[PDB]
Amino acid sequence: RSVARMDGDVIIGALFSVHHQPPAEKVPERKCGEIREQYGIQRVEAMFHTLDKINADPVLLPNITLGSEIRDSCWHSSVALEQSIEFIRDSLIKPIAGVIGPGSSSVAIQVQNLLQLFDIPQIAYSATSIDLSDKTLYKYFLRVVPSDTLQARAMLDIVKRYNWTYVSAVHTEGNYGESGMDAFKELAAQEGLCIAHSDKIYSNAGEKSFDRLLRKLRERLPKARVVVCFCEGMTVRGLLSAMRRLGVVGEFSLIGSDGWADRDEVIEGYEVEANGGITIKLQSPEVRSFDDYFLKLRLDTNTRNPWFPEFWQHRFQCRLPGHLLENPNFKKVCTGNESLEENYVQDSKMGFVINAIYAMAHGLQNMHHALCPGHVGLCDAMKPIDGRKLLDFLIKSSFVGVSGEEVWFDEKGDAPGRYDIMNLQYTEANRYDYVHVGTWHEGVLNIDDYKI
Amino acid sequence: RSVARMDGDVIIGALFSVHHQPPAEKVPERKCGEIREQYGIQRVEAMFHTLDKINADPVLLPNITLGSEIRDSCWHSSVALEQSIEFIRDSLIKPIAGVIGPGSSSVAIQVQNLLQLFDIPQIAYSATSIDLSDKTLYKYFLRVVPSDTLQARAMLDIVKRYNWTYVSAVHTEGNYGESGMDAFKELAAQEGLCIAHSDKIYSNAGEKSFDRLLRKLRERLPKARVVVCFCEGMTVRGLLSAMRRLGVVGEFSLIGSDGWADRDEVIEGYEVEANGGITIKLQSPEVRSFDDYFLKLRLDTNTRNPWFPEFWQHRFQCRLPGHLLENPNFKKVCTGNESLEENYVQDSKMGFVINAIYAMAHGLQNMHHALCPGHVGLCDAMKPIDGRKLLDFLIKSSFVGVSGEEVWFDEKGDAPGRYDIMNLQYTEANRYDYVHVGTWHEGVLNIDDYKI
Ligand SMILES: C[C@@](N)(C(=O)O)c1ccc(C(=O)O)cc1
Ligand SMILES: C[C@@](N)(C(=O)O)c1ccc(C(=O)O)cc1
Repeated sequence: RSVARMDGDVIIGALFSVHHQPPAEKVPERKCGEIREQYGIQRVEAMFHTLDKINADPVLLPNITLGSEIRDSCWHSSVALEQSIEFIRDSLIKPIAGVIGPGSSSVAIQVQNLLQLFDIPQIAYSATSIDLSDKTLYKYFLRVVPSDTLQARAMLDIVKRYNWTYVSAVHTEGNYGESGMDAFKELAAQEGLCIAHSDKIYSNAGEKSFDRLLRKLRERLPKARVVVCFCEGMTVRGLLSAMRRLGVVGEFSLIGSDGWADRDEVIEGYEVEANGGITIKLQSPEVRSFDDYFLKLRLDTNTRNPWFPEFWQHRFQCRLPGHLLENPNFKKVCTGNESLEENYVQDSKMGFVINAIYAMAHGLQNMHHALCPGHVGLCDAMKPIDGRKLLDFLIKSSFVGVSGEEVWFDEKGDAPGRYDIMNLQYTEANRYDYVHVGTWHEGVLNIDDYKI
Repeated sequence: RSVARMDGDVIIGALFSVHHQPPAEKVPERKCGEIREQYGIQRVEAMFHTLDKINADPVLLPNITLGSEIRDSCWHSSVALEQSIEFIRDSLIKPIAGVIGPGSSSVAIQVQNLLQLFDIPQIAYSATSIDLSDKTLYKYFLRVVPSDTLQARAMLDIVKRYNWTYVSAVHTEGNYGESGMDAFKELAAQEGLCIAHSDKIYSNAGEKSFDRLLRKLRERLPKARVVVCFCEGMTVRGLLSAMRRLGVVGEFSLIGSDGWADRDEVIEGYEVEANGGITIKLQSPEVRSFDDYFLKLRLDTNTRNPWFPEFWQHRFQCRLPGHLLENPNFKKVCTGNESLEENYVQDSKMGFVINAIYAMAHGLQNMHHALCPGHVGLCDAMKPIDGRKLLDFLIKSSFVGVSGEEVWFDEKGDAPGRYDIMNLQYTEANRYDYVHVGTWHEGVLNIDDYKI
């Protein structure tokens, strides 16, 4: 299984999802799925870029090149682990100083277990689950994204502003939905709120179960109107379906967690029984520096991304004349000229990534200053680099985000919360779209009442 | 780092302590200490033997040779993990079916985390800590030795027989002492007992801290006389010194956990302020079959124990003429004739080891019978060997011990308890010695009142 890699004085490891996960029965032999641009090639190319930017920089790590080892996680604990092994062992015998990723929280956990056995700092960028806050269990983990605790807090803070003294509650099964809700309900009593009805359900349960859900919900009115949905995307979708089936439309005000966010694939077709709701989404600004880089990527200049070729073909559905990385699903030829701009969309979570890395540099920068006073490069004290220590440095590290955000960690490795309040409405144009209306900057709730 | 290995159809892994742990500052580069006979070469040599006996047996695993991979643990989490890696990796790509050891509980925990990530069964023999009973955390662990929970139980049961309605309590710092005590204290209330005083202390704390401890203890009399010592050996020794210093002798009746047991190096010199106490010690009978084998080990015939040579030198303090494994600490020459019988002592925990192994075979035998009915060797269903399943079979396994004991595991992988009750007294001869007075066969307390 191929592996991205750049050389340097201090090597940072990374676990991005280059391909899709292995199908059901392919889990044993560990064969992954088709390549991914979104959660993959872009994540990878990003590393490199960010690394070039840091290394070229004259303030941060002056005379200490930064290198990296990028392995494919395949968004599955099994592969992620397989790789993670190579990481530690190559190390136990140039060694890894730290790891970025993996994406999924369920995974990140698995990875953290295998990583703390060798005292290796793991910074994440999308794994928000509420367990990763228990250091007594996940000591070496830390992320640049708020946990989901801060999700309930912000959703509640929303219900507060609109003086609603009576709501409903629905959540999906799994360590995501359960933890979040329980978290909210906890904020219910203490704050002074009453929960009319409440239920749960998997995202795959039959349409029947859904209808049943709607029923139990409707029966509680005209009091239980506001439905707090710490729900996975597909669960909300399934609810709207339940309304379209029962021919009823607009009987509640939805308020969903980020599982819903602004995902266009959750309301397609039901842009009606949905309209009006409010979604909480992780506030992650765009990033220009990265487009100017990526888009101008050529097929013969990208020599560090062993994947690119495979990807380039899948991305443009064409094949290369007798190339070790040729695809059998295409017939035409790649002019090696097609422009990556077409139908281009920047990974929603980019910012976090770049930052997670940058937080990994600063950890070192700050370690150097302390254990190598007067030294220009890496002093004996950091050869090798002590795991446990780099950890402190990391935590007690603070800096300016790549987009201008404030970055730091609490005592558990948790980052400050900062979301966006999305509202799905009919634009003055001619389409139902998610419109940015409010923000959440750490307990401070803002909303342009004139936008809702 | 060398590795003992024997070939076969199913390979069993093992983590014995061949050398001592790495010094304080040598922990980074992971260099261990001098070789060990007691906890090492004999443990290893044992493997081979036991394996030879099973393989030669006509009843157990018929036409399925058993092989093994023995790696040095150096009684330290760090090396043990390093090796544990090789195990899984060599496997993720002949693989290991299971793991025997490591020695220390503190370590076996560590090793258990890295081993359940790859569904690999670990059977222990000396790791009694009370945590290893939590499967929601250490699912893949199991041992042939009672936990320490049954230590308090049996210690209390002792205090019971002597109707004492008022005792004292002292315990050493560490997952050993704390958990044991608490465990006892838990049995205090429910049963109806009161604890006069109570304190704790590291085994290295200054003589001062010790004196202070004796003080706090003496001050509580003539009621707080019976001192329940769930203590590490050196802690007890330390107390006896505190008494010799303060010139006081015989003011309390000690009752110590196995940390003390019948260790001669705990009371040497203080054979006075110690006499009278009672220790709980693990019932592990001798084993002849192993002596007949070990003692007849020659330097040119032992080809599977890559260590032997090194060991042979340190064991007789002599060196071999220009040998890749020559020691610089000796001057004479090994006649290669010296008899291993001199000053020979059989590993006190032997029985357990052998049995751990035998319980590793019985797990497989039992798996074979079920998933390969009628097949003679290893049927397709066992190639490769599914970890998870080997687990069930193991647990649900039962058998006759190597010395005639009964062996089985409960629902959490715990083995039945069975200790000996030691009493330090002055034999009718002329010496203070530990005398076997009573037993503890699972809740049934026996003592020859005429021996105490
Ligand atoms: C459920 C999730 N909040 C978690 O497990 O942390 C999660 C959601 C979406 C994504 C994603 O598609 O990027 C990843 C993770
Ligand atoms: C700390 C210990 N009580 C445990 O981990 O259970 C322990 C102590 C000594 C030994 C030994 O050397 O035999 C084994 C284990």
